[PDB]
Amino acid sequence: KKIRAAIVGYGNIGKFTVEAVEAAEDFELVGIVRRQGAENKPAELAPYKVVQDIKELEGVDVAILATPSRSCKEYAEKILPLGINTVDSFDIHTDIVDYRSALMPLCKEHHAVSIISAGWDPGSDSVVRTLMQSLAPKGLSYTNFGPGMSMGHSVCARSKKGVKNALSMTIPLGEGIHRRMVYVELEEGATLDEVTKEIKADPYFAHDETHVMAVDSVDAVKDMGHGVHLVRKGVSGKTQNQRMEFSMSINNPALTAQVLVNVARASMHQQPGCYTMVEIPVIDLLAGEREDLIKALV
Amino acid sequence: KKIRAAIVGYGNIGKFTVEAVEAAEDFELVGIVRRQGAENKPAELAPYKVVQDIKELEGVDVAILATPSRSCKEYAEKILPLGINTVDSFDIHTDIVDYRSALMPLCKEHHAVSIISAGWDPGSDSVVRTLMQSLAPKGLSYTNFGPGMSMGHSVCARSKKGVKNALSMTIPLGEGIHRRMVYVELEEGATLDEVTKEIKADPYFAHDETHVMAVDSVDAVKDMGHGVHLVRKGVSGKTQNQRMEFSMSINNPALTAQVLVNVARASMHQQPGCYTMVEIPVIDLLAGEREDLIKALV
Ligand SMILES: NC(=O)C1=CN([C@@H]2O[C@H](COP(=O)(O)OP(=O)(O)OC[C@H]3O[C@@H](n4cnc5c(N)ncnc54)[C@H](OP(=O)(O)O)[C@@H]3O)[C@@H](O)[C@H]2O)C=CC1
Ligand SMILES: NC(=O)C1=CN([C@@H]2O[C@H](COP(=O)(O)OP(=O)(O)OC[C@H]3O[C@@H](n4cnc5c(N)ncnc54)[C@H](OP(=O)(O)O)[C@@H]3O)[C@@H](O)[C@H]2O)C=CC1
Repeated sequence: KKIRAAIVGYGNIGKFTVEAVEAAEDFELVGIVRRQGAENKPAELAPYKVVQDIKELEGVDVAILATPSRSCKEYAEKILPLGINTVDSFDIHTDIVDYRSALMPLCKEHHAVSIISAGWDPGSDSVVRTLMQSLAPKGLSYTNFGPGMSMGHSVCARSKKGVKNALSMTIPLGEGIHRRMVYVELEEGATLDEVTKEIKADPYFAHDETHVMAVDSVDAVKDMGHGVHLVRKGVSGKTQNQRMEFSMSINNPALTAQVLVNVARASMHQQPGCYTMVEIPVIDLLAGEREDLIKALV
Repeated sequence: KKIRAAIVGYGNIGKFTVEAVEAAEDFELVGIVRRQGAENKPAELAPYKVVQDIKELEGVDVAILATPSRSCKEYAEKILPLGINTVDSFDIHTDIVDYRSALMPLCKEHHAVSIISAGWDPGSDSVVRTLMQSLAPKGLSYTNFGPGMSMGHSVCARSKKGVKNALSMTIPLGEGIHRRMVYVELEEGATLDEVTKEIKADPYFAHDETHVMAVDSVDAVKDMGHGVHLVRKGVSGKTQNQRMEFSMSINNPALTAQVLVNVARASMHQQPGCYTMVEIPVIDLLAGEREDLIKALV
């Protein structure tokens, strides 16, 4: 009747994934899996079992991996043999094919389902981008992120010398082109130019319009808001100039969470194997009877 | 290697469906099926066999039904026993559940696939609307058509007394609310008021802001341009005020055609049965190896 979900990692996503599972009337939250188990359990996790190994939790249908991207395959390969299903928001566009081909046979062998790269991008947007391609298979598509924070670029800026803290904003200038607004807390000694030169040198910044500013508090300029403008102009049949846009103004980690819950729900209805969200019927993402949902949405 | 498609009906969709099949390098056009066979074969159908019964055409994988909506079930029930697959743009939102559960067993018994209600709305938009619902399952969605021509309302206006010709434009006023701009050729004798009162009385117009104008030529004001603004404001997990928009500026029948070709291609990869487009992985709509497509779009 209800789906028994365990969350692996209580990072930013984890926090919102609890909120998203708490809100799904068709879900039970078995427990959260942390490196540090129950220790210093935060207030909002009061009413849930927290452990160090998923093996400690009982009758788990699906593991939502709120892990880093580097950590996803390792934890998946670990959690599948147990017969448990694994959704994740793995976000390294370039590796997605190999990570898929990896879990593929392991999923089948253990009669269980892995859905991978299931956030809003990749995930949600990957579906829209694919539908859009189909609507006019000749022409050009453009993915336009922000304004929003970039966990990757934010990190790749902290990493540089003179940089105590740093947040990199990602600003869309259209046609897949972007602007980087980096805000920094200077370590005692170093100057804005040293740091600026040091950032712009890195491949993550060297090919994009970058502006580096110094601020008292990075935390005082942070906000989990984010967006996207997906755009296609192209040809349906041989009829030119067909135009379509998809846009979001969303809370990034809040939405990534909700999609993970959705592909968790969706894994309970697939032939054992590994799946990107473009391989999943979008109706499986929702709660309810196919007939009732078709009546409402088609 | 290639998919052998027959088109049933050389109406406006039919015309564009040829153009769309001509453009799919993974398709072969076996023939067009008309009531009136080859008889006044139009120039652009020169190089294709045209017949009166699909039985005349040979080694057909999939029948694209470019028929009216009233006619779809009849032609499907006819073409399935022959072992052939049936895609259609059946567009009566209310009947879609019954039409599905009708073909369902018939498709299975004959180990073959029917995809139904596969235009841009329903079809394309049915997918986006469903994904959007998933992204924030609490709140409100709004489908906003036009500006574009309305075949249904256009017809329901010709039907009224004093109306020689009539075209009904559909104008979005947001939040699912619409305006009807009806343009009429008066049958010599009748007056604009009589006709106006006579239209607005009808359920198709009585609940919508309607403006009725009299014009010299209806054909002089026609255009197959059209669009939609799909809109959801709602809640991801328990995070409020998540916003997302999907919009098109397209040639209506041109796009309906291209989607039909897409669900024709998609039917070649499904367990026998009846499917709405929300039941089909969006990747199946495209030509190519899953790996190549995932590399590009996810
Ligand atoms: N598709 C999309 O658009 C989005 C996808 N993402 C995905 O989410 C990931 C992280 O999201 P977020 O929650 O904000 O990140 P955080 O860094 O805040 O959280 C990661 C958590 O994973 C757990 N963890 C498990 N194993 C390890 C390990 N070996 N090293 C470090 N931490 C580990 C930790 O929690 P604990 O110690 O309690 O176990 C940690 O808090 C990204 O790497 C990306 O894959 C990110 C944003 C949106
Ligand atoms: N999803 C969406 O928004 C859209 C949906 N549609 C769908 O497409 C349908 C038809 O559009 P379109 O092709 O422009 O319409 P037309 O009226 O221009 O074409 C209908 C064709 O159906 C064939 N036909 C076969 N049997 C019959 C019959 N008994 N009575 C009438 N026609 C018959 C005919 O082909 P021939 O004359 O050569 O024999 C005829 O030309 C709509 O009713 C709707 O279901 C339309 C466009 C957009």
